Amino acid sequence: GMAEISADNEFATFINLFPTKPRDQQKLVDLIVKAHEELIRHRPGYVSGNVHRSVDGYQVVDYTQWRRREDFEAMVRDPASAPHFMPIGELTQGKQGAYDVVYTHVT
Amino acid sequence: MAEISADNEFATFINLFPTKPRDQQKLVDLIVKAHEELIRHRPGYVSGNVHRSVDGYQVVDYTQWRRREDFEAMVRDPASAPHFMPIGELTQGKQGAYDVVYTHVTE
Ligand SMILES: [Mg+2]
Repeated sequence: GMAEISADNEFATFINLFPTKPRDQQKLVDLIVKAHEELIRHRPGYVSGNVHRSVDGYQVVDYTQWRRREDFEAMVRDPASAPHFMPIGELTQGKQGAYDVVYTHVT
Repeated sequence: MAEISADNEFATFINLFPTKPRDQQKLVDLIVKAHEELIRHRPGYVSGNVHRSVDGYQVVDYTQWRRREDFEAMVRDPASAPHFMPIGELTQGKQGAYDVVYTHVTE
């Protein structure tokens, strides 16, 4: 019932790092959660979205899973995405990237 | 498997290790070795999840703990230095604790 991290790399994984400032951080979080609620979760190939707020106030991290990297990229290229992503770029210079999960262990 | 929960049952660290393509696999190898030989045996350890950016410029460790204090205790322990010193030779890690504020997954 929850997003799961596993090194089979069945999914593509993006870790988007949005550096911020403490006074902007919650506004940035709210915008990202709105995008997920209203746009991102409905994209073809979407698997999961997981928004993390740094306790020190300087960073937001969006951990998102997709069937293929192309599904995330298609979303970013879609002009329909601009109403949701434009205010985010007003607050932060997001650093987006795909990752391989090369090691996962749980107790 | 490691699960992302908006209940924040566990503490979450997202440790960011900037690097460069020629160093990245050596860094990954040293981080995974530390996980298998040291981190996973620490009190309070819940999970370790090492991610290698496809572009060669970053390694991200998503690790879960009983309490933030358990991770901090490991970092402060001089017994960790043989595993962690070679990593610091490759990268200036930016580590920090996070709150999971939003999670969603397809069914
Ligand atoms: Mg191995």
